[PDB]
Amino acid sequence: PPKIVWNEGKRRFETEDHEAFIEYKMRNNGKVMDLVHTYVPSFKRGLGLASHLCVAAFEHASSHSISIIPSCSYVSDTFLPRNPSWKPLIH
Ligand SMILES: CC(C)(COP(=O)(O)OP(=O)(O)OC[C@H]1O[C@@H](n2cnc3c(N)ncnc32)[C@H](O)[C@@H]1OP(=O)(O)O)[C@@H](O)C(=O)NCCC(=O)NCCS
Repeated sequence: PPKIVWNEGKRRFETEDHEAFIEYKMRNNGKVMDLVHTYVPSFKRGLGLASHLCVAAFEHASSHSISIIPSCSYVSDTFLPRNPSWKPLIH
């Protein structure tokens, strides 16, 4: 499919194996989620895993009324230009 989980205390959604993850920094007293860096290791690259990590932070922020700061350059450069319908999520 696959599967991504929320590791809240590390502040990221990540692959269950902990190796792929998108990290954020919350701001504005819980109202904003700043997506600061995303990480997929090599061998796992080019298979959409990065859109999947972004797809995990966006479905989540979206279900809680939290807007996104797209700091990570993967977010406002590849992921968002390919997923415009996520753009109204932007703070
Ligand atoms: C990029 C990251 C989100 C992992 O992504 P991923 O699962 O490989 O993303 P995918 O490979 O499926 O994405 C492919 C797309 O991401 C984009 N991308 C790659 N690096 C990027 C960057 N630094 N910033 C923005 N977008 C980028 C490419 O434009 C590519 O589109 P193209 O080949 O398809 O037409 C991120 O979590 C990471 O840490 N990457 C490290 C990547 C790296 O070190 N590459 C070294 C290449 S020498």
